[PDB]
Amino acid sequence: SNTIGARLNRVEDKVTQLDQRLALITD
Amino acid sequence: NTIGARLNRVEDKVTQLDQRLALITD
Amino acid sequence: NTIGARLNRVEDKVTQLDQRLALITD
Repeated sequence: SNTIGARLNRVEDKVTQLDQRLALITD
Repeated sequence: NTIGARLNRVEDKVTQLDQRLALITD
Repeated sequence: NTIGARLNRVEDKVTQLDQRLALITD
């Protein structure tokens, strides 16, 4: 669960979530 | 996609997010 | 830099964006 690839999965999901929050803030 | 491709992808997306937030605040 | 360093950096940038955005919206 701590390889580059595993940690990449988690950061990808968080980025997706942040992109959605930012959509509520601006274009 | 491959780990290499996905790492480039996220790095550039994070930059994009930062640029979009910056246009509004900071 | 190395793949590990790049991932550490992107994680770092994401934490920072997360905290800023969390002040603005849930």
